[PDB]
Order: sequence, then C-alpha cells, then structure tokens
Amino acid sequence: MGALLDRFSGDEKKGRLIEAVCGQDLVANDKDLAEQIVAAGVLQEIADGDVIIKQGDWDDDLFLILAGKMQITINGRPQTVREAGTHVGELRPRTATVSAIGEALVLRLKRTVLDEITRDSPAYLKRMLDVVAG
Repeated sequence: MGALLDRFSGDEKKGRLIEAVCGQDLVANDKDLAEQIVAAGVLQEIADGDVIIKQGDWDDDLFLILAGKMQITINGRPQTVREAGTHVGELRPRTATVSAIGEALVLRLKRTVLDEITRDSPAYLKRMLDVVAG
C-alpha cells in the first residue's frame, strides 16, 4: 500500500518527515543532520511479516523506523521490538532477521552515505563519544 507512505512523501509532507527524523536515537534534534538524512534515504512501507533483513546477510543498509514496529529475531527466537524513533542493524554479517509487526514505514540508508553524514556532524560524533563508557 502507500497510505502510511503517502502521509510522508513529497514536498507536501517534508516537515512531518524531517520532524519525524529528529526524534531518532542518532539525530537527537539535530535538524541539519535530518535534512541531510532525508535527502540521503528512501521511504519504504512494509507489510506485516515483511522482512527488511535476513540474518547472515551483508546488507550495509540501516533503517530509521519512522512509524510502526519491527521485531528483531535471532536463530528462531524473538529478541527486542524497535518502534517509531529507533533504528535497526549496525553502527561482520547480519545479527538478526528484522521483520515488520503490522504496516511499518522506514527510511533506508547505506552504511557508506550514512558515515559521510555521521563524519561531518560535530553533534552526532559528540553523542557517540558520551555513550562510549565501558
């Protein structure tokens, strides 16, 4: 479908999406960094049961969960569920088989593009250093 997607795509819903991105672990109300991550990434609507990540795979991809819920799973056993505002994958092959619990919207990025954004943000770099305690 695109009902969720449609709530977010186009110049029309640019604000709502940017607004959404800021309320993420990594962005932490750094707007410039979202506006960049907005441009860098591709919105995807995901059906209930739809896999964004096979585990054992080498997807450099990392998804911002903008709306809905993702069920992390390892070796057959449910782990966490990430939700609106969180992210999935990395920061080695793939840890977990992430899948969608209900309709979910994500923003998909490549490790590569991600870090050239990462690496230019004093703000993010500062925030990853603070969380580096043993």
